[PDB]
This record gives sequence, structure tokens and C-alpha cells, in this order.
Amino acid sequence: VPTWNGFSLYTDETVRNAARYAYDNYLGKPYTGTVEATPVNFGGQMVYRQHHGLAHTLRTMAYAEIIVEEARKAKLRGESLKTFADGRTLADVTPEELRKIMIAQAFFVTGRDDEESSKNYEKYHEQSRDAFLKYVEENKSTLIPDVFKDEKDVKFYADVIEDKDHKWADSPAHVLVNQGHMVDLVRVKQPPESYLEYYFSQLQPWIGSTATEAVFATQRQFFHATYEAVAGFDSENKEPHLVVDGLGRYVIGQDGNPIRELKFFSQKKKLEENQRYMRVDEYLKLDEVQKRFPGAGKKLDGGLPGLKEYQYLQRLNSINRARCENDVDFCLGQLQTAHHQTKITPIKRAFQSSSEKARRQPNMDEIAAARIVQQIMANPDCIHDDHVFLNGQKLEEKFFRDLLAKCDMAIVGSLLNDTDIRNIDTLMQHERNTEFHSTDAKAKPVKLGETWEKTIRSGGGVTQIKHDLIFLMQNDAWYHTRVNAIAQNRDKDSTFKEVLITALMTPLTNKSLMDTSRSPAPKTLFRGLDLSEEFKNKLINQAETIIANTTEHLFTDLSTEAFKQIKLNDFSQVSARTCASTSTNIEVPRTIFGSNTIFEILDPDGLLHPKQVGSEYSIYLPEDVALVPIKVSFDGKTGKGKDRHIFTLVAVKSPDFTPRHESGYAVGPLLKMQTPKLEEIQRLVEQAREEPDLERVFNLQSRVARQAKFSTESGYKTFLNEKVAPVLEQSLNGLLDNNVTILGKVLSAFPSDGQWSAFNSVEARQMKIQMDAIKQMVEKKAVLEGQILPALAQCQNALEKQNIAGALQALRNIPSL
Amino acid sequence: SVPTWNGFSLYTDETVRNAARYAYDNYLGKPYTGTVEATPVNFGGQMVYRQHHGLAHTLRTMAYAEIIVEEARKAKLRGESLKTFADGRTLADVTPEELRKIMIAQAFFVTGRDDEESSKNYEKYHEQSRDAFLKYVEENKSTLIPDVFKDEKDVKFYADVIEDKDHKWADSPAHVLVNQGHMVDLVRVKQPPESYLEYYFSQLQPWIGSTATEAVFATQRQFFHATYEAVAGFDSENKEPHLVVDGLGRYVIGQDGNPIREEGELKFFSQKKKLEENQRYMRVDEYLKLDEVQKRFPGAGKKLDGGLPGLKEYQYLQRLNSINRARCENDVDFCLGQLQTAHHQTKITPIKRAFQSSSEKARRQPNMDEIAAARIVQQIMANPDCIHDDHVFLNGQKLEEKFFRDLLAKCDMAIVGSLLNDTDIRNIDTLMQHERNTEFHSTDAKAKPVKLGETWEKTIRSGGGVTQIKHDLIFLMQNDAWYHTRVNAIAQNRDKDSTFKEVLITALMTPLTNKSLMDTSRSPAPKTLFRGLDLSEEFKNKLINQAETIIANTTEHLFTDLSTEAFKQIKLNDFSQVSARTCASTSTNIEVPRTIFGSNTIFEILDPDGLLHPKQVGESEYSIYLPEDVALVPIKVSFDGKTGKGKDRHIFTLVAVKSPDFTPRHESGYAVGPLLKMQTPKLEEIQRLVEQAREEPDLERVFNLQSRVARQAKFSTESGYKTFLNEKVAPVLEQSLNGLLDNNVTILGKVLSAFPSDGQWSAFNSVEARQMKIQMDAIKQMVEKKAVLEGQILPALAQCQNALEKQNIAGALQALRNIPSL
Repeated sequence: VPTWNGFSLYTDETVRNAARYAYDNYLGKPYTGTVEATPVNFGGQMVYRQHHGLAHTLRTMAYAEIIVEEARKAKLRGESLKTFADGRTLADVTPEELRKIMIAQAFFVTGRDDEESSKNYEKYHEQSRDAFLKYVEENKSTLIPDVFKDEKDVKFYADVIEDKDHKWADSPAHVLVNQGHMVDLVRVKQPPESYLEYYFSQLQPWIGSTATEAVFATQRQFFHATYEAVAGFDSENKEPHLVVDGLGRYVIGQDGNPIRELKFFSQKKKLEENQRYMRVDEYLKLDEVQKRFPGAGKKLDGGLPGLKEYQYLQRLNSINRARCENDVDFCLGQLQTAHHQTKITPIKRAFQSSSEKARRQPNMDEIAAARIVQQIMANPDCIHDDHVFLNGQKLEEKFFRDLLAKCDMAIVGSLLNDTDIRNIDTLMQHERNTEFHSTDAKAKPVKLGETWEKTIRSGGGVTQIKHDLIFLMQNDAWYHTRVNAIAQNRDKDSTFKEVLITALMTPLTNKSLMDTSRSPAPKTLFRGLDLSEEFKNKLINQAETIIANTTEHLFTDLSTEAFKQIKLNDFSQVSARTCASTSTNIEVPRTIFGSNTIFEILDPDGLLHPKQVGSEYSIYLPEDVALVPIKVSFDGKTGKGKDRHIFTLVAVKSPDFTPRHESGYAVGPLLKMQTPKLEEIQRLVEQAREEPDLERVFNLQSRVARQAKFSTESGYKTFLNEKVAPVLEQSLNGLLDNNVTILGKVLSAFPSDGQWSAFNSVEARQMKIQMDAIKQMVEKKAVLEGQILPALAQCQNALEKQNIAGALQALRNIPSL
Repeated sequence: SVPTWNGFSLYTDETVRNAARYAYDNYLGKPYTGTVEATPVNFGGQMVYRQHHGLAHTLRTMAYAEIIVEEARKAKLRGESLKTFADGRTLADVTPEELRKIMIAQAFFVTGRDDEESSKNYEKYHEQSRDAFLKYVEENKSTLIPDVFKDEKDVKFYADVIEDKDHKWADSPAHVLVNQGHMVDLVRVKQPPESYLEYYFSQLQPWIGSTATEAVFATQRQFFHATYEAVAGFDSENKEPHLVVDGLGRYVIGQDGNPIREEGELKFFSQKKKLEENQRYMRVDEYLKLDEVQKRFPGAGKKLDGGLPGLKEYQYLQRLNSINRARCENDVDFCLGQLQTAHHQTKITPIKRAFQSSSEKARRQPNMDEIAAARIVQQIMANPDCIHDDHVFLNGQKLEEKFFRDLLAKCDMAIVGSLLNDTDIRNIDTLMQHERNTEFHSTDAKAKPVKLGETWEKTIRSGGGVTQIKHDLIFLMQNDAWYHTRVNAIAQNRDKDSTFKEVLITALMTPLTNKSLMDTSRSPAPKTLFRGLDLSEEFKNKLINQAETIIANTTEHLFTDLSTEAFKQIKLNDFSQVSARTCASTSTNIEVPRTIFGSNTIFEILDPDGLLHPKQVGESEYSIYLPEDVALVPIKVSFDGKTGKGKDRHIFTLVAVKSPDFTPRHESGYAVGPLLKMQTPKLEEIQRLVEQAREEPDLERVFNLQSRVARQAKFSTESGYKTFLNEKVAPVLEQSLNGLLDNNVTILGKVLSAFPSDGQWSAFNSVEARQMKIQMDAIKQMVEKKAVLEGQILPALAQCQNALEKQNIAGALQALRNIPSL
């Protein structure tokens, strides 16, 4: 199954011109015959060939395209398709070949003089053949050798148009033209079930059941797009079955068994006593029919969903019907829109739908990670070379990589403020000489902060800073190449600071984008990548597998297999985790950057939220949006002679695409940073463990004993012996045993200021001062070990019992000594 | 060159006392048969026949001879050179056997007096005294010869000294001692006192030296006080006319009027004589200021008070007329006892002079390391589990061998023991079980090791309560040499190759043995204790001339204080540390160390001031623990003969003296240090309080609850549970989360009042509504925990510490007590 070159009925000018010439010189002209020569009028515009005209012709061409498309899918799914003489299959049809088919299809009905299909078949097809050759001859210089290879080639496609011997299974050419003509024959004729089953069974051997359901489902959409009525389907319908081949009937005899010789009966032939034409419901139930037709037990609604009879009938009588029959560019534009929708509809069908187009609200870790980023931005002093040290906690390379991979950094950026944006400059000043290395190894290291201040920043308020951050990531490859690789976890030999900067800048860049972007989101963006031959080939294979398992259906929904294959082959991560640069102009990645890989990202449901850059836009992929492939084309070669492919991707949002991360990664380290130092308390326990100053007590004991005894004043000597000395000996023992009971009692025994003031001697006064110091000494230990320390212990105890009102009580109600 | 004295004494020798007893009975106690001063005199009713030249006089002469020879021997050891006799000997060479013969002769020197004549019947009285002595020897020849006197030739020699035929008062030691001794008693209260004192001082001086002569006349005045005689004052500036004493004459100053010389040389004008108008008598104050007098007599310019210090004049006379005066003149055993007390005091007094005085006899109060040592000893005793082979491990601290040797050396164990109780004593049994197999080693390395705790349990202890344990511990220390030799060696820091546990036990037992002793003893403290030692010959001889050096430099004095030399020699030669640092065993019976133990060294420990505080061991046996400021100063060394093994035995007489100068200097903190570290609080409650405040909020729980509330909300169940969830619950959870993401206590305190009441929840009874209330209560408790901690408790504790750090204890308590409500 070769890779398609992107050839399309809706973009090829050669085929489009063959459809004009056909319309312009036949087809748009009045019938010269008798049968239905009378024109019909739609919305005031006339149609000369309502039936076999332009809209019919263009649809046959459109059928051939999708029949080939579906065959290539069935082949890739492992299905065996009907082979020709040379062993080829409809899937082997080439772009060049298909173009020659459509050109011939454009003339397959030009040679009609009226609407007689019971005679003149030979003459009309001879005229169509002449009309086609006349076109080829007129544009001889153009069509050969580029379209047709020689006159023998032209003769071949003229032979298919003439249809002398009805060899409708000779070649892909004969089949596509015959099948394309027959698919348009499913309209409203009753009973609809007999017609549908017949034409279904004609196409089925060539491309398979899954592909045949897709064609007739798409055919109904092409009818809506070109304003033709669409029939309903009822497997339980009680009408008599219509044997399409010959317009006959099958009959039920009295054995109650379908008459078989199965036996064809003419609508004229008379039936016996107990004979009755088999009904369609009986026909759809036959083991042979159910085996080739999945219509049994199923139902389809006619018309358009949302429209009622009178509304649907008014639509059919619109001028747009006439425009489809008269305007080539219009009828092709209708089909193109319908064809494109059949690629998207089955995808949306296979996944849980959502009504929210916005990013979800922050989770707990995104909130925590936002707090951490804000703190780092405020304290760039916390930035080292191996790590970040912030509030008694160490954050290393692993932490910031986990943030880059688990957090939606657009959501984190929505939690940041203009203070954080202003603090970018100061981070940059702190990292003035931090070297950033481009992923291109030839490149010389660039000083981060210095380059920021010297060539990018330009003063101003916060909005200017945002523009300069967006400017840096847009225009400085030494910066963005490293950042993108670290964000997507595909980097080699990155410094911790390169990783940290990425983790800090990515949410801040998203904020800067959301705050500055003004324009409404474009719905078609282009992205350029340069991939290895090995990696691109993987993506090509994953895309083709997904496309092959995404098909429209009539009766058999294969959404479960589309789900399975998409989750197996999804490569959305290639455009995720970073501020990905895109353009509305395909020539930016294609011609300027010369990329071998081009993503045509389609976002018709507005799910990507692209922010304008400084035609550049920036994409930060939401966690639950997948970029599902619908088309893979070979686009020729780049400047360096490498193959170039375009991946057309459609944005689809679903809870099914949501990743499951285990939480805690950002909340954890945040909690540990809120941990209180409590240095006052740690200083209370060190003071409560200080040894008492006993030498001070001894010194005064000695001083008292020296004057206890060397003075002839009797009152002073007694005072020292009965009032001073015992208190000191009592205080010494108290501080030595650390006995609270003895300390708190000696407090009252300390003589008053007035008892000391009785002696106005020099030594008595100095002793007073030293006695006061000891008293303070004794008191601070009596209150600590006696009042305060017990209270704290009582407080703590009520806290581990969760008696909060009791913990406060232990501090409020302190018993006195 | 000075032979060791054999302890011969006037106060203990029986022969001399007998001679004095005979002299009184037959002569001195009988009335004078003469004319002058023959009339008896009363003192307190008792009659005294011979007031001047009687028994008290005769016994003092004998006391002078003793102190003269004593001071002469000291003078020689200080290196002084004494006047020699014809045979080349000095008074320091006088032997005990010879001194006894002299004292016997001295006893009769006055017996032949018929009255108190002056210069009339010298030869008659001295012949009668001689015949009295001959009569006494003959009547006692069987005992006196040849033990005391060699032969009749020897007896005749001392008889010839008594007769005094040729006035050869410097012919021999006997002549000098008898003649000087008789004169020394003439230093009475006669006027002028200065002329008499200078004279008799100059006669003795050449024989023994100035230092000795000063000691003899100082002691003399004490002998006078002890025998109730009047003691004269001394005044260098006395204006009264000088009396020459040899002649009872005067000297004369001319009109010149420098004293009248010859040749220069002084004269001797008879007091009867009659001279010129231009001349007057040389004053006492003029005599003492002469250059010739000042070079031979150190007492000008100086002064001596008369009478007894502390007594007035009226009290002195009521003492001089006491009945004791008559008892000294009539009772031999009484007068000798009076002199013995005075003589003994003259050996203690100069020692106390050389150091600071002390007032208090009792041990000092505990210091800070002794109080701490008692605690540590008590806690080791309470939990013997802390005892290891290499160290003791108490409350996080490691106590090693040096720590316990430091207690033994710096702490007064007796004081430490005073801080112990009966529980600690009772815990000895617990200690001994833990140390059941601990082996103790005697210093005697021939003895086998003994298992401490096993021997204690099976041999030493006898049951009963604490008092019996104390008795058992004391018994162990008294009788088991395997225990006490090791303990004493370690306590005194003179041991070798001791185990750690032996050191530990010594440090634990010493204060415990002291407490046991103090709690069980009830005897009044004796003042004479005897301690026996088995010393090497080298060590003893070192102690001997250490003691002899100290004794030779301790003298009484009149004018020249040599206290500083006493201080210097005592500190140099002190051996008090032989009896220190351990519970030392003593006895009131000298025969215990001498006979039973057969010690070659005996300490006669005297404690008249009650400084040692001995305790009775189980009788005559006592234990002393030497106080840190008490020295055992030697005053006497005697040769006592041979032991059982033919080794020489010596007796050291030591006096307990207390002084701050003996106080050792140790750095504090050797025990207080480790104790304080064992009391450092490991404040676990506060540490838990801190860690509680470090516990993290379950933010995920609050966020997940928001999800549930929303998902519970978008289905209308009960009326109006949905509106309740959207308008009352959800905002609170949003505010709680934002208040917990930030540490904003103001948001947290506010949202607490915003949580729905139970009454509001009571309106909804669905399974999911009750399941929501329970979750909501958990979030509320989560909010409250931090709103109270960060908002009230933690800042209260911070403001408390800040007030304590500023030493504002008032504000520290207000920090806890004045906690404002949210």
C-alpha cells in the first residue's frame, strides 16, 4: 500500500477543467431528444439535465475517489479484495491512473440526447466517446504525455466510455466508471431496501463490506451536499421485494418456502392458488443475503436530521440545487466539504464527547507548583548550580522535570501574576552569566541573563516584559531549542540550570501569551519538524493504521476499533508539553525552515487555544486533546533532497485522552517549605538547659563570711549571720539539686531593700547588688521549672489529645508558687 | 651530734619525786629553827613553814635544770656553739642519768637552812644540806646505788656540789645547773625588776645562748604563775636607780656626768657610801642603754607587763593569797602537777604563735563539691547497676578512677558522710551483692585475694537494722587487714596496682564509715590518743630529724619572736599527712600499739583544744578523720627501747593545731561539675510540641473534599442540601484551602466562625450528608489546629522567651496568661 501523493478531485485543475468542458459543451445544454427534454427549475434557476447532468457526473467522480480511498484502507486492514487478470486490486490504483478515470467519467454521459435508458445506449455512448476524444484533441498539448501517455492510452479510456461489450470487470477503469455510475442510482425509488441491497452487493466483492458501507454512507452525505433526496431504510418493511436485475419478483409458495430452481419471476406472470411474492423483510432475512448484507434488523431515517418534511422539501427546491447542476466550482465545493466531514465524524463518534472547550481548573499539584515557581522567581538567591535551595528544602533536576511532564503549564501560568512577570528581569540579572547551549553542538554557548539585558529587554512595564519573553522564545534558537527539548523530555546533556529555566519560563511564557494575544484563534495551523527517516516512518505507519480504522458506516459501527487503534498509534505527544510554534502560512515551515515533516493541524472546534506571537502562533496542547491524523501525503522534496510529508491532524477533545498521574509531586515539597523554624522556642530549651551560676553564689557566701566576722558592729554582723547567709546556703542547695520547692520558698526569705539600707557602708551596698542578682537568678529558675515548663508540657499533652481548648487553658491558667 | 632523748622527765621520774618527797618530809616541811623569817605564814588557812626557800622553790629549780638542758640541746641542733667545760662538753651533752643525779642534789640544796638569813651562815647551811643528802643516799643505798649513783665517789661528787666549798659554779654541768637553777628563782618582784633580770640573764647566756636563755626566763615566769608567785614587770625606761646585784651596789654619774669608769670598766659604789653634790645614781634606763649591755641583753627598748594577763590587780592578789599557793609549798604531787601543766603549755603556745589563730573547734560546713559528692555517692548507692569494671555511668555521665581519687583528696569525707542517711547505709547490702565477686587485695602481697561482697554477706554482717550495719562496717574497717590496708593506701594516695573498684569502694565506704562512726559513738572525746605504725628504718629516721628540726625551732621568748622560723620549719618538715585522708585507728591505751601490734613507731596524739573529733570504735579504740586545717605538730621525740623483733621503737608526741594556714587550696567544680550535667533536662514534651507544629496539613484532603462537594452538589438530593453545599460549605473549603496554602492565620481564624453549625447540618439526614459532616469536622479540626498554634500558642511562647531573654519574668508570665482570642 504505497503512500498517496495528495491528489484530489477537489484540487486537481486538469480534472476540474475536464468537468467544465463537459458542462460547457454538453450537459449544460438542452436535450435535443424527446424524453425529459423539458427543463426543470430550482429556485428560479433552470436545469436542462436534472438527472444525468453535472451534479450526477461530479458525484460519480467523487465516488471513484472514495472507493479507491476505502480499498487502500481495507488492504491495509488485511482484507482480501477482488483481483483482476493481472492480479491487481482497486487498491493498487495510482494517482495518475485515477485522474484518467475521472476525466473519462466527466464525459461518460455527455453524449446523451435525452433520458431514454431502454434504447440508444450504443448511440449515446458513441457520442460520449466522440465528445471525450474531441476534448483530448483540443487540449492535445496539455494532456499528453503528462496526463495520458499516448494515443493508445486515450483510446483505452475512450473504449471504456463507449462500452461496446460491457466488460465491466476487465480493469479498475471499467469498474470505477461502472460502479460510480451505479452508486448514484440509489435514490428514492421504492422499495429503497431492494435498491440499496443490490448496488451494495455489486460493489462489495471489489472493496469489502466495511469499505462498501463507508461508500454508501458517504454517498448519502454527498446527496445532502448536492440537494438530492435521501431514502430511509426499514428491514421490517412489508412491501413486496423488487428484484432489481430485470425489475422482477421472488415468490412464496405453500410449502412456505421461497421458490427456488433462486427462481426469478416476472411481474406479469400469474401465480397459483397459494403463491405470493416474497416481501423485502423476508428477503433481508435470507441466510444468503444476511451473509453479504448487514442491513438485517436495522433502520435508517430519510431526509435530514433536524429538518421536517416541509423544511426538507423546501431545501430540495433551493437555488443551490441548480448551482450544483450549473456551477462546477460550487458543486465541487459542496462535495469537498462533505468529503472532509466524513473523515472527522467517525473520529468524534469513537470517543466520549465533551461540552467544555476550555482547559480544566487547576489540580492540587498545579496550584502548589505555581506557589513554588512564584517563590523562586522572588528569591533567585535560592538558585545554585546543582540544585535549588528554598526554605530548608532542596529541589533538584528530577523535581522540575516532573513538573514539566505532569503539570499543564498553561494552567500553572494562569495562577501567576504580574509580580512574577516583573521578577523575570531579576532572575535574568542573577543568571547574567549562566550559559545556555543550543541543541546544535556547533553553536557557541550564550550567556542567558546578559543577552536578555543587552539585546532583548527594552524597559517598560510588565506587558513589555511579556512581549520580550515571547520574543526570546520566538527568535533565539540557542534558547528555544534547548527549552523545547527539555520540556518534551527528549534532550541530551542539559545542565540543571537549563532544566530549571525551562520549568520556570514555560508557565510564564504561557501567561505572557494569554495576556498579550488579541486575535481570535485561527482554525488551520501549520507546524514544521525535522525528523529522522526512522522516526518519520514510524509516524507515517501509525497514521496510516489510524486512518485505515476510521471509516464511515451505514449499519456496522466500528468505533471500538477506531478507539483501539488511535490509542495504540497516537503520536500527539510530539506536539505536546511545550510552547509549540505554528503558522497560518504553510510556506513558513515548508520553504523558509525547509522541514521534511509538516503538521497541518485542524482545530474546527476551537480546542487548542493558540496564542498569537508578536504569522506565528503558539500552541500548548491541553492534556485531553489528541491530534488525530486523517491524511498523509508525500509533498515532494526539501532543499536538501530529503522526502517531505504533510500530516493533516484534527484536534479532538475527550476525557478518554486524559492522563492519570499520581498526585503529591508538587504538593509535598511545598508543605515542607511551610514548616516553621520556631527559633524562639529552640532558644527557650537551650536556656532551660543552662547550668546555674553557682560560683556567683559561692563568691557572695565567701564575701559574707569574711565580714560575717571582721567587724565590731553587732547589728550588721547578726543581719549577715541570721538573714543573709542562710538564704545563700538555701539558694545554693536549691540550684544544685534543682529543687523547685526549696527555690520558691527562699524567695520570700531574701531581705528587703530597707533591711539592707540600714547599713550605709560601701561593702554592704555592693553586696546588696550581688544579692539582688542571685535573687533574680533563683527566681528565673523557680518560674521556669516551676510555672512555665510544666505549663508548656500540659499544653502539649492536650494537643496530642486534640483538646485544643485545654491546650490554651494550660497557658491561661498558671498556678502561683 | 645530739643523741635522742629517752623521755626522762622531772614530772614522771619516780626517783626524783621520791627525793623531793623526802626533802619536804624531813626538812622543808618543818619549821625554821632560826631567827630571821622563821615565822610561818598562812595561805587560805594552810600554814607554810618555808615561804621563800621551800618546796615550791626547790621544785622550780629542778624544773629550770630540765628546761635549760632542753633548750641547750635545741641550741646545738640550730647549729649554735655553746660554752664548753674542761672536758670539752656543753650543757647539751648532759645525759638523762646525769640529769637525774643533778635533780636529786638540787632537791637538798636548801634542806640545811635554819632560817632565811642573808649573808651569815652560808657554809653552815650548805654543810647541813650536804649531810641531809648523804643521809638520804645511805638510807636508800639499796635502791640508789648503783642504779642511780655509780659509787660513793659519785655520791661524794654531788655532795661536794651541794656543799659549795670553793664557789666553783662553772666547774661542771652539775655546778652550773645547781647554781644557775638556784639563781633563776631569784628573779622575784624585788625592785628594780630590770636590774635583776638583766643580771641572771647574763650569767646563763654564755652556757646555752640568747635564744635558749630567753626561753628559760620566759618559761620561768609561767612556772611562777603556776606556783602562785608574783611576776614582776619589765620597763626599760624605769627612772629608778640601777642596782648592781653583785654587791647590791650602784653606779655613779658625775657632773660630767658620764658614768664613772676605771682602767673601760664599771664600778660598784656601796649603797651605804656617800658622795659629792655634783653626782647622782645611774638610772635603770641609763644602764640598759649602754652599748655593752645591749650587745649581751636583748631587752631594751622593750616592756613586759606584770601579773596575769586578763586579771586586774585586786584579782591577782586574791590569787597570790589562794590556798593553792600553800598546796604548792606542801604537796609535792600538786606542785609538780602545776609545773608539768605549765611546762607542757610552753611547748604548745609558741606553735600557735607561728600561725593564724582559729576560734572554732568544729569541722566547717559542707562546701559545694562536698554537697555534690554526697549526692553522687547516694545515687551510686541507690542504683549499683551503674557500676562497671572501668567506670561508673550515672545519668549520662562517665565517672572514672581519677574522679574518685579527687573526692578522696579534696573532700572532707567526714563532712560528706554527715550528708548521708540511713537509706544509704541500708543500701550497702545492695551494693555488696552487686560486688559479690569483686576481689579485694591487701597491700601485703603474700595474702590471698578476698571476695568483697561474699565475705561481707557471709562473715561480716549479722542481720538487724541500720545501726547493726554501721557496727558491721566499722568492724570490717577495724579488724580485716585485707580491707583496710587497701582502703587506707588509696585514701592516702600511696597505693600501687589497685583496681578501679577498690578505688570506688574506698571513695564510697570512707564517708559511709565516718557517718557510721558519728552515729554510733557516744564516748566523750579523749584528749590523748595513741597510734602505732610499722615504718621502714629509712622513713622513721626522716620523720625523726623532721621532728627534731621542728622542735629545735620552736621556742618561747621574752623579747625576740622567732615565730617566722617556726612557721618555715613546720611547713618544711610537717608529716601530718601520715594521719590524714582516712579513718585512722587510734587507742587511749599505749599498750595496744606497743605490745599487741608491736609497732616500731608510736604517735602520742594530743588534742587539748578538741579539734580532732574522734569517734569510739565498738573500750579504748577510736577513729579520727583529720580535718583539712589541722596539723599534728611534734613537740617531743623519745627513744622507747626495742620491739619484739629487736628494732628500735620511738614515740612521737604530736599536738593538734588548727589554722587557716593549714587550709589546702583546691579548685572547685571537681564534683559539682559532673553533677550539674547529670541534671540537664531532656525536655521531651517541648520537643514534641515543636514537632507537632512541624506536622503538615493534608491539603490534598481539602482539595479532594472540594471535588466531592461539587460532585455531591450537581445532583439535587435533599432540600436544600444542594444549596447548602453551594452557599455554605464550598466557600468555607475554598477559604480554608487558601488559608492553609498561605500561612495566613487571619484567614484561618475567620473561616473557623464560618464553618456551618451542627444545627444547620441537622437539617439533612441522608447517608451522604452525614458522611459530609464527618469530613467537614476533620477539615475544621485541621484549620483550628493551625489557627490556634500559629495564631495564639506559638507567638505566646515566643513572647515569653523574649521577655525571659530580657530577664523580665513579669512579662514572661503575661505572655502565657494574656493570650487574646481570635
